Amino acid sequence: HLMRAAGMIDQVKMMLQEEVDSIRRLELIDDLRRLGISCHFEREIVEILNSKYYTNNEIDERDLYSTALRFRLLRQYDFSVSQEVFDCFKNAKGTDFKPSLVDDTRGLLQLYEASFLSAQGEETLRLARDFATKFLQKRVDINLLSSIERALELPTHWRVQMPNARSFIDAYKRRPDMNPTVLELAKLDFNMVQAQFQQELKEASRWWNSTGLVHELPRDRIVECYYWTTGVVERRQHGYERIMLTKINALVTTIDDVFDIYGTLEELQLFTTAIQRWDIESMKQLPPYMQICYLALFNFVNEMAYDTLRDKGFDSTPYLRKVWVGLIESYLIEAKWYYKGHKPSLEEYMKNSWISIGGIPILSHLFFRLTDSIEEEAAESMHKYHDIVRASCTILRLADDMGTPKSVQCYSEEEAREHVRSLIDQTWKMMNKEMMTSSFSKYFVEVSANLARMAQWIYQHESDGFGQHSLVNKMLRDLLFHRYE
Repeated sequence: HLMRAAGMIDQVKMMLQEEVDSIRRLELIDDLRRLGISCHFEREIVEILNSKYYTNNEIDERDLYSTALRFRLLRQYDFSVSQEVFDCFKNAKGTDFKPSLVDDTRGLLQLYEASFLSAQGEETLRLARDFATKFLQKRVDINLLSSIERALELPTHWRVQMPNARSFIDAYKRRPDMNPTVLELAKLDFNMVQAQFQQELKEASRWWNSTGLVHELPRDRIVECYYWTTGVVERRQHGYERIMLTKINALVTTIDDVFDIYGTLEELQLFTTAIQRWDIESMKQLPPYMQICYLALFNFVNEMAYDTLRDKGFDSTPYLRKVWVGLIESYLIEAKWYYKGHKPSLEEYMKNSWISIGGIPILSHLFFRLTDSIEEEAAESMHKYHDIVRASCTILRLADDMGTPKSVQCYSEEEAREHVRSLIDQTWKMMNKEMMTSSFSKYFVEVSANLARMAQWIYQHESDGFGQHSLVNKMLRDLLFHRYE
């Protein structure tokens, strides 16, 4: 019922404006994001945060729960707020958080969640994580217990939106204080977005069929390839971008298989060299299966370049060539390691593996799509590569490896795992720092962060999301094919 939908929204808009409980206001704001329906209210939410929390703050700076929630939501919406809001909760010595906080469970939970919005060098936030994790982990609301276990599994700041919405809706409908309208709108809305995803999916499948690659390269993966996009590209208007990202995923995965499993080193040199030339003459050198892999990629990329030239009067060909030769050349570097018996140090491995994970083509194509006016200085900055890109791809790579030379192997023990986990922590802090200071469009900063988040989603619980009945596959079907009843 679209009539029903339009009504519920205006209602919810009204609660936002009318709620005089400044704590319950933040809660509603947080709930809307997690339920998947914050887009309806984005301008309203920002206005409220700006006029009542960022200024004219209504929150008791002496309350942990409130202070932490305000901190997280403010940083989430790119408002500046210092880590010092937490000084008030630390011990006499200032060295750690007051022991008396262990009794404030919901307060500890929000402190934990808030700590992940940290940039580098925010010691007070590091103290918060350690303290709050320590006193949430094992301990004497059925709904609170539930929130906690999920947070320790994956902090909200690391969670994608749509692919997580169902589990939140499920939890939110079990909360005594939940709002029937908000719920109804969450479910109806879920189902409407699911319908949109299904069309996009059908169009991606049509494109995949048209390549004929399944017949030339003995199979359909394209649901998986699509599923990634529901998390990387959060905004609803961006249906074209999700379909596009599906193509990229499919082309990257296909080519990765060629380098990792099918092609001889000689063929690999041929392919890589063709990609370097980035022309049609190179078709001469390639064996049949590579001619059609090459030309499928070539035509896709050149079509994206045409669209950008037509729509934005900017020639992106030199940048897209850069990222695709960079990816392919990283493949070949890795392939050559085996033949040379070369065993890279972690430093050497990382230097290559944040490029070989295949996130640069994703971000590059999206940069051009999700930026209104392209300036040369902007394009150059992103293709440097900008630290935000390096950070995104690094978490993507680290998350992938922790799913399975590799990161742990290049380091194996629990200790190599601990080292990787710490690298992921250290990189998210770098990511947050970049998010606070970016000149790139809001949409692009989002996909940069969401690519990283989706990798952590797909490979959650340090497992391989697509290894039959993965608990991600189940989620995949629940998001794409099963209506929310």
